[PDB]
This record gives sequence, C-alpha cells and structure tokens, in this order.
Amino acid sequence: PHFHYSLTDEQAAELVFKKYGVRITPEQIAKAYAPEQRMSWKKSVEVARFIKGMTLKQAKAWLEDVVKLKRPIPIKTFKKKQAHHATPWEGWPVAKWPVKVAKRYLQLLENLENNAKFKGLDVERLVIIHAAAHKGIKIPNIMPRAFGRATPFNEETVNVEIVAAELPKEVVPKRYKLNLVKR
RNA sequence: UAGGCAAAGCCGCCCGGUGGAUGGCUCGGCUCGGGCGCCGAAGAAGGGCGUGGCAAGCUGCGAUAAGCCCGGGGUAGCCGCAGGCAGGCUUAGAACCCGGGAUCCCCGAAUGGGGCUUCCUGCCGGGGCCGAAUAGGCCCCGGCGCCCCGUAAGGGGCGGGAACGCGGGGAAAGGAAACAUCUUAGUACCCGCAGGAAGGGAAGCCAACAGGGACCCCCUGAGUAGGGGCGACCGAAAGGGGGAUA
RNA sequence: CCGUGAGGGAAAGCUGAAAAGAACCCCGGAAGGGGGGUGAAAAGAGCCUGAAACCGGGCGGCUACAGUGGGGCAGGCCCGAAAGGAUGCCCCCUCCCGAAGGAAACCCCGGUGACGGGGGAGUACGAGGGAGGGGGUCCAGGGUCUGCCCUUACGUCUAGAAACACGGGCCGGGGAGUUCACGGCCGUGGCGAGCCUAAGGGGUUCAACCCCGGAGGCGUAGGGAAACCGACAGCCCGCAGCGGG
RNA sequence: AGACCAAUCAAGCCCGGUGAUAGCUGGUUCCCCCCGAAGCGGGUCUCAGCCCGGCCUCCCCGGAGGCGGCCGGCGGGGUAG
RNA sequence: GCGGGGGCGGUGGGGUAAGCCUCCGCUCCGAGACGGGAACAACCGAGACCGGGGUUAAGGCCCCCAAGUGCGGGCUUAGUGU
RNA sequence: CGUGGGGUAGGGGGGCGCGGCCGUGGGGCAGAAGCCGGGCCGUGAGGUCCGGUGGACCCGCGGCCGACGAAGAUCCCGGCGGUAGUAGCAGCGAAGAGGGGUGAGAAGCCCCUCCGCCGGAAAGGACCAGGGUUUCCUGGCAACUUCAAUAGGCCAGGAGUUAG
RNA sequence: GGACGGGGAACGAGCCCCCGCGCCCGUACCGAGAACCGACGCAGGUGCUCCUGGGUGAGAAGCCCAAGGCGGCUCGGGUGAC
RNA sequence: CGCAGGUCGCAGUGGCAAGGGGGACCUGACUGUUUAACAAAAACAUAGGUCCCCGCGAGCCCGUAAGGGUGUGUACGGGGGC
RNA sequence: GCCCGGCGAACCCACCUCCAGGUGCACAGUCCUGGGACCCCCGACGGGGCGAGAAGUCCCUAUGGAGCUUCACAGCAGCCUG
RNA sequence: GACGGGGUUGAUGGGGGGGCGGUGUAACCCCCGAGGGUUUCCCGAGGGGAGAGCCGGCCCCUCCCAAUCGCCCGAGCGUGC
Ligand SMILES: [Mg+2]
Ligand SMILES: [Mg+2]
Ligand SMILES: [Mg+2]
Ligand SMILES: [Mg+2]
Ligand SMILES: [Mg+2]
Ligand SMILES: [Mg+2]
Ligand SMILES: [Mg+2]
Ligand SMILES: [Mg+2]
Ligand SMILES: [Mg+2]
Ligand SMILES: [Mg+2]
Ligand SMILES: [Mg+2]
Ligand SMILES: [Mg+2]
Ligand SMILES: [Mg+2]
Ligand SMILES: [Mg+2]
Ligand SMILES: [Mg+2]
Ligand SMILES: [Mg+2]
Ligand SMILES: [Mg+2]
Ligand SMILES: [Mg+2]
Ligand SMILES: [Mg+2]
Ligand SMILES: [Mg+2]
Ligand SMILES: [Mg+2]
Ligand SMILES: [Mg+2]
Ligand SMILES: [Mg+2]
Ligand SMILES: [Mg+2]
Ligand SMILES: [Mg+2]
Ligand SMILES: [Mg+2]
Ligand SMILES: [Mg+2]
Ligand SMILES: [Mg+2]
Ligand SMILES: [Mg+2]
Ligand SMILES: [Mg+2]
Ligand SMILES: [Mg+2]
Ligand SMILES: [Mg+2]
Ligand SMILES: [Mg+2]
Ligand SMILES: [Mg+2]
Ligand SMILES: [Mg+2]
Ligand SMILES: [Mg+2]
Ligand SMILES: [Mg+2]
Ligand SMILES: [Mg+2]
Ligand SMILES: [Mg+2]
Ligand SMILES: [Mg+2]
Ligand SMILES: [Mg+2]
Ligand SMILES: [Mg+2]
Ligand SMILES: [Mg+2]
Ligand SMILES: [Mg+2]
Ligand SMILES: [Mg+2]
Ligand SMILES: [Mg+2]
Ligand SMILES: [Mg+2]
Ligand SMILES: [Mg+2]
Ligand SMILES: [Mg+2]
Ligand SMILES: [Mg+2]
Ligand SMILES: [Mg+2]
Ligand SMILES: [Mg+2]
Ligand SMILES: [Mg+2]
Ligand SMILES: [Mg+2]
Ligand SMILES: [Mg+2]
Ligand SMILES: [Mg+2]
Ligand SMILES: [Mg+2]
Ligand SMILES: [Mg+2]
Ligand SMILES: [Mg+2]
Ligand SMILES: [Mg+2]
Ligand SMILES: [Mg+2]
Ligand SMILES: [Mg+2]
Ligand SMILES: [Mg+2]
Ligand SMILES: [Mg+2]
Ligand SMILES: [Mg+2]
Repeated sequence: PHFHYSLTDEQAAELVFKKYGVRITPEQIAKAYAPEQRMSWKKSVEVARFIKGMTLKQAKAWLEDVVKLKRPIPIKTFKKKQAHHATPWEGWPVAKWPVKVAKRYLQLLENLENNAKFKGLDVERLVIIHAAAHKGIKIPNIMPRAFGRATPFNEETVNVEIVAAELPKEVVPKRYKLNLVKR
C-alpha cells in the first residue's frame, strides 16, 4: 500500500518561506518514507522531533553518535518514570540513547540523501523541514499468564516520513541549535 | 508594566496513520404457495482412504479414479470452484446438457470368523508361482450370517430417509399466586412398525314414532352438554354446510 | 477448531470498463523508498466508499503568582470565500412620540436628628417606537483566552443523591409492549328488524379481483332450579326545541 | 472427611422438557402542548404483592343548583378551665 | 398509587431521651424555580412561558457585599457579645 | 374572554425522524447516497443550502404498513486508549571469555584455546505409551523463540523406516 | 517331551551329506526443565521406568573427577543508595 | 585389627556428611488411614472383647424378570451391631 | 533494586482530587467560610481516595431451593397375614 | 540527576620509587630430627638459623601514561503607565 505524507510539496514550500524567509519550488524538495519499521514507536516520535530543522549531515552525525552511545536524544512527551541525565543540550534532563531507532532513521536519511542527489540538489544545503512518526499496523501476539489467562504482547510498527528542502547557504544553520526551551 | 518569548500540559480545526463504521451492491437467507415422493443383500445411506502434470481444501470421481462407452440435443471451442505455467483434446464433431450403460478400493445391515485400531485371518473348490519335485510353502478368484417359508429348485426379513403416520412405555419443571387430587399431558422423551401418504371405512349406527344412511378431512354445533380440591382448568357427540364418493 | 465422550462450533463478501496488475532509472541486505509510468479516477492487489475512538504533524488561542467544567455579559488574539447581511453594523448629533415609574439645584413649613411635606414637577428623564445628518468599516457567525456575575457529573431505587448509595475506560454498530384467540370500551364506516357469511364452489388478466355459498352466529322477550308460563302510550314533572305575550 | 466418581459432587456431565417460574433486582430508545396524583380506609397465609373504595385523567348523559368562608334564627356536644 | 417526609399545634399517648414510636389538623417537600438563612428538600419571603423597564417582600445597609461607619437616650469592660 | 401560563407518576392532544408499499411530481456522470466542515430556517424533534470528498442512485407531496428512534442493562460484538516505554524477561546451587571464519550486519551462528556444570544424573546409556515427520539434506528469515540471530523442534524444496 | 498300548507297510530313521520354502503388520525421531498431558518452547505431572566407571566413605549419601554430554532450566551490560 | 615412639594446629567425624538432652500431665495402646485445593488429629481402622440373625431349600443382600452375590462356602462358618 | 540497551503486557479507569473547620442521605475532590500553593520531572512509601478484587457467606425477607431427621402431612416399595 | 576538586600556567587517576600498615617468616641454603634402609651421605612428619614473602579500594615524591580533540547555551529590541 502507498503511504501519504502529512504535508504536500506545495505546503512544504509555503512552510519553508514562513520559517526561513526564502521562496523555493517543489523541485527543491526531497522526501523519503520508511513504512512499518519494527522499533519503539514512542522513541521514534522523540527522534523525529529532535532532528527537525537540522541539516541532513547534522542529523546523520548526531544519530551516528546515538548508535555509539555518545550522544542522547531528549524525551519530551513519553517521559513517565524516565530518569534524568547530564545532557549536551540545555533545558531538559530526560534523555535516552535509542540505538535501534537511530539505525532505522539512518537508513531513512540515506534514502533521503539519494533522493535529493538524484534530483540534483546540493546535499550540504539540505535542511529537514518535516519529520513525523506514526504508529502503523500491529503484529499481534500473546503472552501466557498465570491462572490460565493470556494477555496481548504486540509489535506496534512505525511509519516514518521525512521531507527536506534545499535552501540558500546563507540561511542554512552551521551549528546545532540545542536550546530545547526555545526550540 | 505588559510585547519580542518559547517548558511540560490544555482546547479547536486541517492533513496524515490506525480502524473498518456508513452508503451503495448481492450468485445468500427466511416466509408462503404449488408439485413430487421412497432407497437397500443386484450390497444402500453414511464414513475412511485414494484420485489432477505442476494440486493443499472444496466439488466430482473410484486403481478405467475432475473421469470410460452408446444415443439424442449442442457447433467450435474445451481441460470444475480457480483470472497461473505447461502440454494436450476437438470439424473423423469435443466441451456442455438429457437418456441409457461401464468401472465402482476399505469400512459400513455387512453377512465365513475376528476386529484395542476402516485392518487381520480360516476351511473347501479352482487357478498361478517358488521349487528337482506330484512334496511343502506362498499368492489370486469364488462359496461359506442369523431366523424363516418351500418337496426341492428357490425365495423372504435385516440397514437408511427432513418431516409426516400406526401400536406401546411414559415424566417433571411450571400452573393452581403454598400443595398432595388435578393440570401441564397421554406432552417431552424412549421402544417397536409402515407408506408415499398412514390410520379410518360399509350399522349388534344415529334418532324419536319424523326420519337419516360407510369412512376420513375442513367449517359449524361449542367452550354448549358434561368432568373438576364443582377450584385452576378440562371438554364432547348427534345434527347442519362442504371436499370426495364405492 | 473445542471436549475422553455424549456433544459443542466460529471468524471471514466488494481492484478496475479493460490488467491497461505499475515498464525503465537511482538508493536499500531486504520488506521497501524516490523519480517516472497506466487509468476517468490509484481504485495498487494489505484493492469501492473510508466515520469515530485513538496516535503523529501543522496551524490558531493559552502556558510556569494562581484551583480546573457549564451559562450570561464585557473584552484580547485568530478565522469570517460560498451558503447570512452588507439597503448592514458602529459612533456622534439632532428631531418626534413614549408605558409603568420618576429625580435634582433652589424657595417655603416641621423635626435634636437621620429626614418628612408645599412649590420646582408628573418636569428633566424613562423600555421601546419613528425621522433625519455627519463620520467610519465590514457586521452576523465561529475557535481560544481573560475579567465580572451565576452554578453541588450522569442513570437509578428512595421520604430524601454531588454523596463515603450502586452501574459505565472510550468510540462505532447492535439492543427491549410483539402476534394470535377471547372479552370490555372508544373513534369512525356500511347496512338496519335485521346484520354478516364460514368452509367451500364457478370465472379470472390466476394467492389479488368478480360472482355464488346464510350452514351457523349475534339481535328481534322475558321469568323460573324445573315442569311451565310469557309482556305498555294511561298520568305527572320537565331540558332542548317550537308557539303566544 | 458426606471424601472421591476426568480442574464439576449434601447427589456428575451432555443434550432435551425449556424462552421452567420469579409478588424480587437490573434495563426499557424522538419533540412540543393540556390536566395532574398517592402512600389513606377495608379485605387478603396479608405485611417488598393484590382487590374494593379515597385521590388523577379522558369522554358522554343530565340539567340548576352548589359550598374550603361569614352573619343570624333554631339545635347538638361535655373537652380546656 | 396502596413505603411517604418537614414545620407548627393537640402537656396529644408512650418513652430518661431520641434526627424515637404511634394518632389528630393546617401547610409545605416529594412533584416547585427564585430571594434571605454561610452552606442546607420541606424555616422566612414567594410561587417561575420568553425578553426588557420599574417597585417592593423576607432580610439587610463598616469591608468582603447592593444599600447608613444613619439619629436620640441608656447599659456592658467580659472581645461578654456581634 | 380568562385574579390563563410550575409540575414527577399517570391520563389526554398534536408533530419530527427511519425502512418498505400504493399513488403523484421530480432530481442525477454538467455528479446520487454516504462522509468532514460551515451558513440559514424551526421553541423542538428536525429541515434545508454551501465548500470539500465520493462515484450511482435518490428525493418532495398525499395515503398505508412496520424486524422504526439509545447514554446507561457488572449490556453484546469489534476497534482503540491512559496506565506505560511501566511490570516482567531474578530466586528452584552451571557462565562465560579470547582469537579466527561466514555474513549487509555477529557477545550469541561455525572452528580452536581458556573457564566452568552433570557424572547411580532436572544433564550420560536404553526405551514403553503418547506424539506423528518433530528425523536427514539443501536453502531461508515476513511471521514464530520472553532479548539477538546469518541459528532453530520455525519456513520452503527434496529425501528417509528393508526381517523365517 | 516321555512312556504304555492298538493297527499298518517293507522298507528306513533323532545320525552324516545335500536340496527347497518361510506370507502379513511395526521398524524414522522425541521419549521430555522445548517433540507426551497440563491453552505455552509451562520449575507441575507422566518415567528415574530400566542401566551406570574412579577417589573418599558404612553407603546407589554428600563432595571431587572420568566415559559421555552440557554452558538453551534461551535477555545482555553498568552501579555498588534505600 | 593392635602396640611403641616422634610431631603440628585455635580447631584432627577439621571440608562433605552428621541425634540437643532430661522430668511430668492429658490423650489415642501400638504400625496403619483420612477432608486431591485452608483441618493429619484425640477422627477412621486395628488386634482383642461381646451381643444378635442363621442348619444351608438358612440368614442377609441385588434384580422388572430370567436369575444373581455371600457360595469352588457350611457354626473353628456367612451376615449384622456395639 | 537503581541506570543503560532490547522485548514489551495487566489490574484499574464517569471526570479526576493541596490543607483546616463546617454543612449535607448525619464519614465531601466538586457545597460554605477560611488557610496555602511558581510549574514540571525522579525515587520511595503505604495515611486517604469509605483504594482494587467478589451482585455480603453474617442477619432478615421470599406463600425460593437442596440435602438430612422424625412422634409432621401424605404416598410407594419390602416383609408378615387372610 | 545534582554537588565538590583538577584539567598541562597541571600532581586529577594510573605507573614507578619511598613511608606507614596487615599477615606471619616464602624460595634457596645450613643444622637437628622418632626410626628404617641401597649399612653412616638415602628415606623421614616435623624443629631451628639467615632471609621473609605476599599484599594495601592509605600518605609523600616523581610528568613515565592519560586529563585530549572537540560540541553547545548566552543578554543586545521595542511599548505603555
Ligand atoms: Mg494451565
Ligand atoms: Mg515494538
Ligand atoms: Mg510546549
Ligand atoms: Mg459412499
Ligand atoms: Mg465381517
Ligand atoms: Mg425398516
Ligand atoms: Mg412452558
Ligand atoms: Mg404452585
Ligand atoms: Mg413450590
Ligand atoms: Mg389413503
Ligand atoms: Mg390403509
Ligand atoms: Mg386432556
Ligand atoms: Mg479504500
Ligand atoms: Mg462570507
Ligand atoms: Mg448574500
Ligand atoms: Mg437506595
Ligand atoms: Mg433509606
Ligand atoms: Mg442522582
Ligand atoms: Mg443494588
Ligand atoms: Mg465501575
Ligand atoms: Mg460433617
Ligand atoms: Mg444425582
Ligand atoms: Mg437432587
Ligand atoms: Mg439444563
Ligand atoms: Mg396545574
Ligand atoms: Mg424494592
Ligand atoms: Mg351557624
Ligand atoms: Mg382539668
Ligand atoms: Mg403503609
Ligand atoms: Mg406529619
Ligand atoms: Mg417517590
Ligand atoms: Mg441561601
Ligand atoms: Mg457597597
Ligand atoms: Mg404547566
Ligand atoms: Mg410519505
Ligand atoms: Mg435511559
Ligand atoms: Mg469490550
Ligand atoms: Mg495500552
Ligand atoms: Mg524490574
Ligand atoms: Mg554441584
Ligand atoms: Mg546463559
Ligand atoms: Mg563438578
Ligand atoms: Mg552419589
Ligand atoms: Mg536420561
Ligand atoms: Mg533437525
Ligand atoms: Mg538445516
Ligand atoms: Mg515444518
Ligand atoms: Mg530407530
Ligand atoms: Mg523453557
Ligand atoms: Mg569428557
Ligand atoms: Mg539484569
Ligand atoms: Mg553440612
Ligand atoms: Mg494413634
Ligand atoms: Mg486439605
Ligand atoms: Mg495439611
Ligand atoms: Mg477410635
Ligand atoms: Mg480391652
Ligand atoms: Mg450399648
Ligand atoms: Mg528498560
Ligand atoms: Mg449535620
Ligand atoms: Mg470522592
Ligand atoms: Mg512511583
Ligand atoms: Mg446482594
Ligand atoms: Mg450472593
Ligand atoms: Mg407473603
């Protein structure tokens, strides 16, 4: 089945003008989709939020450091009973190192890099403008319990969509922006 | 002081994901009316197993195994559900439909005898094979159930079928605002036995001095007479009108 | 498929007119993704439409010194194309009429006084209803937030429910006075000292419809257990109505 | 030990009678308009039910009187004190 | 519908008493909105079709809170009391 | 005209909606039903229109009939939440490590070395019932294994049980 | 298997050599802390049912080690508060 | 299996393995059995004691019946109580 | 256990609740009058939420059961007798 | 999570040397040893001497190794009373 994006190319350009002050055409937009990935759905949402507004190289470098357990990911929404940690950013103490989710996002970023390159876009000026994860279909399974009862033990898959735009180099951020209160 | 100005969180709309509602559809169901109505030792119904080039299920079929023969209809396509890959069949008339035949494994009333495994095994007669042998052994085919009728030759019963029919055995729950007689009910259910229908049927009748005229079924008589802790409740018959008529 | 067994037993329909069932290029270990195609439409084989709950993203409003939901009034921000008004709405000014109600300054009389009374004055004003002029730009409606005022979840039995009385996590779909017989009564319709046919029969354009069928049922008379017997227009009061004054 | 007789025993399980019965408990689905109660008396194996009256409602007949108040005339009464 | 309940009155009758039991009567709640009583079915006021204007009822008028730090006399020293 | 306007149970009177039928009048591929949002009308049940989506049926009016209206029944069936990236994946006296290979990818698959546990046995040898292909070979990783996987009692294809 | 009897033939063995025949069904694998039953790849139950070397020791006890098997009673790492 | 001598340790059945003991009362004699899943007991049973029905075509018990159990038995026996 | 990586449920859930003293179907998160609180997150606990679990087994009621008893009302076998 | 110290302009952890401490005297060598035998050059539990040996989640000294390379946050402007 085909999966649609929450945002069409026409509104992606409109969003780019609203956030960067520049006008671009749908020819400067690259997309990729990773349907039904077997990974944590809550941590996928946190990753998509964090890498939005990064350049593609910035997101790749950070995620490659999550895999090595050298940089964490902030957990803003799914934080009940999650411990605090020292963080490289400012304004939020709840952090995780989702290795499995990071590896899948790196494959999606690899597909997105190719899709932009195939269009002739300059990858150094590619900026992630929209990222979203969705709970996909469930793969049902049961866990036998005590007293003759069985309870659900499900694999909830994740649909990840990503859209990036090629911006003029004079408006592209050159460093990480890591004030999470202001972000 | 308020704005630029933002945490986590809240509300609303749009888009997406999830979900499968709604709407439309319908080769399915249900109800009613009409027809038609038995199958089985000539081995049934039911079941098991097998059967397709690639085939698991369903459907069909039975080692001749989605099929064989003859005839009629039907003419050019065909190889079931089932839209694939091959290879074939068919104008010397197929597929398909209808009638008649052939084949029809094992179990099954199952019937030579067993059967704790739908498989095993005996005797007799005939045949084949191994074998030097005519011995011995092995294999194939046929007969071999019980109870009966008949002098015998021979013949009969058995099992099945959605409901309906005939004979017998035969409750309780509930109701009676408790409950026992009673009712429920000669019901549920059980046992036996038939047919395409069964049962009934040809006055030791009914009536009332006037007369009907075998029987069954329908309408009525009638919730009347009558039965009944005369309570709950139960409940005709003759007569009259019809279906049909022997 | 469940139970040793007697027995018990689900869920599950829909591509398109036509496969035209997605060539080809790039990426991926692969599921697959991007580009590019087919078609009227992706309707993409996880296949019509594709709601809500639910989750993600975007947008609008709020957000860390202020206790929550609902209603009214006033305001902030945002939407306000169509289907509503724009002959609108708002402000100012002027004019007219005006219900119930209705002052004040000031003069006079009283009281220690709060205040009362006569005049001013049924005036100024007053719900609303009419007419005109100047100025402005959207108004209505909607989302959200703030201020002020008001405000004790629902369903239920109960004398008494916000109850520390019980039931519901949410959403969708489903989910409860029916039919026959008999009786009483009502509202109408047909016929009327009569009313209706039942089963059934003939025809049909064949369960409809037309015609036949009066058996029987109820009514026309009651009293009595039964044998048995078996019925009014005479007088008064008087509503309606009619006639007289 | 009223143990155990297939997770079942002061009387198994399966299917049937069977939609057993329940004066008891739960539920009973759209809108507006008119009027508007009762928990009293009597009887009942009656006391968580039901029937006959009181109280509600709707329709019809009938046809001129009626009475939660007061005054007076004529009566009754045996309480407070 | 045949479970009633609150206020007041019959020293009702009973009971140590009871937000107690059992009668008699008016009213109210049940089935009655609203103002006052701090909250509060039945205490006080009062009965609501909808919108608006006005005036009163109970009760209140230092602030919370609309309206008086209202007027004369007297008492209390306990924050009694309100 | 009314010193008319509260109301539970209950009685009485009128209307709205849903599915079909008998009539009548219409709409629809120049877009029906359904669906999302919105304006207008009605006290209200509800009606109607607009924009979007959709792709073939539907509606007004009169009459008639019902398998006819849900917020609730520890209601039924399905779906899906918060809980929550939480509990558990400890306890029953074994456990791993280094190097190499394979592979897209290796703590975990294969080989060696080191370390450990059983040894009258939750563990080695045999084997009944029961199971029925789980056996063996080749290949594989969507699902399955409380984690991983290139492994496997899993999946696909092939094969295998010999008696005086 | 033997003995004790009865009947029959003229041949003929339990010894030696030599010839022939022996049907039908089962046979893989697990046999259990993952192949059985318990909804499960379940610390239970079935089956430890039958068998087991050396040292110590009374011992088929425990402990240690062979033959033989296992690291699959199918999560890993860090920290060293309560 | 014993004797003599030497000698070390906190500890010599050094780990492993492996009884705490005594006095008295109540109670059931004892071993045994029991509420599978809250009771293991003083409850049940028991050997022993005693009573009853019975000479067998009996006594007691099962079956609608045909018939059956005790009984392939016989008072030193079968059945039934305490 | 806690922290990291991986898998990934359930109970329960009208909505969801700072404290005091009142009031009320007499034991209030939601009403009244006060007192406080910058918001969010982690660990822990078990005082409260008349916490969750289970249509109270206690007790009563029903013209409800079951089983058991006998000197209940009846009935049927079995045995004895004509 | 936080907190505190150091971060080359440095003794922050390790290594090395030294101090202090725990245990109890390793190896090698020499002597004694109940007794027995290849007769007294061998066996032999054990005792003595010299040397301790092993070890430190403590202290000092010494740059030998590592405190590196790097990644971020951050006010700046208006308006009214
Ligand atoms: Mg179990
Ligand atoms: Mg997952
Ligand atoms: Mg935020
Ligand atoms: Mg057959
Ligand atoms: Mg046979
Ligand atoms: Mg027959
Ligand atoms: Mg019945
Ligand atoms: Mg009865
Ligand atoms: Mg009874
Ligand atoms: Mg006949
Ligand atoms: Mg006949
Ligand atoms: Mg009868
Ligand atoms: Mg679709
Ligand atoms: Mg507009
Ligand atoms: Mg307009
Ligand atoms: Mg109650
Ligand atoms: Mg009560
Ligand atoms: Mg309530
Ligand atoms: Mg209740
Ligand atoms: Mg609940
Ligand atoms: Mg007992
Ligand atoms: Mg029984
Ligand atoms: Mg019974
Ligand atoms: Mg039953
Ligand atoms: Mg009224
Ligand atoms: Mg009740
Ligand atoms: Mg008088
Ligand atoms: Mg007196
Ligand atoms: Mg009463
Ligand atoms: Mg009273
Ligand atoms: Mg009531
Ligand atoms: Mg008040
Ligand atoms: Mg004031
Ligand atoms: Mg009214
Ligand atoms: Mg109509
Ligand atoms: Mg309701
Ligand atoms: Mg549910
Ligand atoms: Mg959940
Ligand atoms: Mg844990
Ligand atoms: Mg061990
Ligand atoms: Mg392990
Ligand atoms: Mg060992
Ligand atoms: Mg041992
Ligand atoms: Mg073994
Ligand atoms: Mg294998
Ligand atoms: Mg293999
Ligand atoms: Mg397999
Ligand atoms: Mg074998
Ligand atoms: Mg296991
Ligand atoms: Mg070995
Ligand atoms: Mg762990
Ligand atoms: Mg020990
Ligand atoms: Mg004893
Ligand atoms: Mg027990
Ligand atoms: Mg015990
Ligand atoms: Mg005893
Ligand atoms: Mg004695
Ligand atoms: Mg005695
Ligand atoms: Mg974790
Ligand atoms: Mg109180
Ligand atoms: Mg509460
Ligand atoms: Mg906690
Ligand atoms: Mg109860
Ligand atoms: Mg109960
Ligand atoms: Mg009673």
